[PDB]
Amino acid sequence: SSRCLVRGSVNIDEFFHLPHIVRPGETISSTGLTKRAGGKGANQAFAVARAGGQVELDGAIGDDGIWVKEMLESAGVGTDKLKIVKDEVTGRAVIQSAADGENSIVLHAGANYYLPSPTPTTSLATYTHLLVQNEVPLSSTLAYLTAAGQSSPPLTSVFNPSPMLTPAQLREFPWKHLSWLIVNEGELGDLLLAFGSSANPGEAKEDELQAKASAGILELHENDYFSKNVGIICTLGAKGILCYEPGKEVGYLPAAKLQNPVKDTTGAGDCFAGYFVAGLMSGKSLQDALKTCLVACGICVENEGAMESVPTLN
Amino acid sequence: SSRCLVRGSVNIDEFFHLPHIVRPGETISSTGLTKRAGGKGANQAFAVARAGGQVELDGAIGDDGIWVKEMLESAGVGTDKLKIVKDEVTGRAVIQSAADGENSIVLHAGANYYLPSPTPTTSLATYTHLLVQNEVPLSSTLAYLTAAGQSSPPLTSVFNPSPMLTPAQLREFPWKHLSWLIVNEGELGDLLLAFGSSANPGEAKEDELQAKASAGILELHENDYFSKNVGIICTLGAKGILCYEPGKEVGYLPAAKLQNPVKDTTGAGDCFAGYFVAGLMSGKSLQDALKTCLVACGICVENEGAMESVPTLN
Repeated sequence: SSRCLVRGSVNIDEFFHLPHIVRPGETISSTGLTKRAGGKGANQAFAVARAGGQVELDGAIGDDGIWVKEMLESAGVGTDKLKIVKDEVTGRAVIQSAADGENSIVLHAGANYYLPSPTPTTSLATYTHLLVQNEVPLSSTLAYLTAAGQSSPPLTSVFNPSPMLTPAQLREFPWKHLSWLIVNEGELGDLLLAFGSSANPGEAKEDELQAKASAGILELHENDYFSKNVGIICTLGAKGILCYEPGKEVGYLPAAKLQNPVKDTTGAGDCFAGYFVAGLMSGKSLQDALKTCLVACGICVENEGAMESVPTLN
Repeated sequence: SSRCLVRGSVNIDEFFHLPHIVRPGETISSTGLTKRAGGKGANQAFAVARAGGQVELDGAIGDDGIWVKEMLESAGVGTDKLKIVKDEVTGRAVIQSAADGENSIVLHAGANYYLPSPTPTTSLATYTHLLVQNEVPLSSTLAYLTAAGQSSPPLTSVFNPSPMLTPAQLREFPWKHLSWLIVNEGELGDLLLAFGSSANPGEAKEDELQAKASAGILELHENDYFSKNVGIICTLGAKGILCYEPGKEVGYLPAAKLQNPVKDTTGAGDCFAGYFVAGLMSGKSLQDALKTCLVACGICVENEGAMESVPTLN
């Protein structure tokens, strides 16, 4: 019976609405501020739960984040391992929401980088799936992924390298333990660049992107810094997604058609990741799990919050 | 050219002098309090330096520990990676120093469990030797040991499991990356017990200890939870030390004869570990490196501080 452990972050997201991203030396007034529950770990756990999967979140908040813990619990996310740290604050994402631009995010780790003393036993015994990102200490992500890959049988592990790791960290990462890598085209280019390639699908034109990202996936598969055992999902925004299982054809799925104006894509990638993991856990075929993801995160981009806009299974 | 990285702890040791270790429910008055620089990482780094080895310490203190950082620097220990953490306290060891008993230690991790955000690249490029213990987050110790074992060529890594790991952590530890394990007879028994053995050299009589600990080393070598590539040093207190290289004879060395009354053995094991690593780095034969260790830590047990009593190379 499938059960997912999310080892990852919880953030209080602060959306500062701005005419443009602030430039060096500039002082600019936000037109509004919106606070929402967020964080790579909480967003993705919330999406697993909304998609119908059994999921637990392992991480830490401060006293000021208990309302996020309560939201997670009301969605069905298990929180026994979501520690409340005295004299610490919940991690924060300071998000500049530009009127006419990509958003920009500044993270403050806070409790997301707390590790309790002494270091306790963490068992993966009840879990079939692991979801990890990069908003907690990398050594902790590495430890959980290694434990997942060395279990008998190995867990299905899914990694989203956000925020991006340093090139040396990417080159030393234990890819052999990882079942699935989830990236967007810019993160795909970051890996290829760290691995000595000159390919960078993050720079392709929107018309060339499917082609360049597909070749980049196949190149990454063969790269000696990577591992041939890793499946790859590369999101291409509104231009769809690419899916690759080791040794197979790169598959392409177009994004679902929108039914309401695109509002905010924060956590739309997180929505996709949690729905993808829930699709892996459901016994669905990969093609069915991906089609459901596309409908879900399309709904998600129509609404405002990273956690609040994650749809239920429909 | 040999260079050691110590990834480990810094403690302010508080020695409370007491007639006996306080028992549950009891209130007892200490007769005196002595504060000294300590911690497994700092003690062992200090000993590497006093023994003549190039050594760097990677870890963290609070503002209140800068005087320990300055002591380390005056001994030649590199401290570029010894972070000073705002609004954090240096880790503490609360030591009950009993008149007629073994001492008892309560650790407070403090800055020893701090990890900076974002997680930076840590290169082992300049190092030939790694020394680790267990007073920092285990995931961090695991990460450094794994990086050491996967380097080209692998570093010589030396591990002292203090405080002891949980049995599950011991069974999952990446022993294959470890060059040397340093334990006392009770820690040897902890591993054997966690690995399903009924051997426990920690319970042997003082006359049977050499025999039982020797058999315990050979048993540990063959145990499927361990690794056949790990050399073992087992200290037996005043009864000497045992040394084992994979596939070879267990060697026994008696402790040096004392020239001043035994005062305090806190960090005497840490002294031994740093002198052993300095002996590995010096190009000395193993038998010569061990003989020097025995003279050094014998001097060390004659004086009061974990760091202060580490002798110079003589």
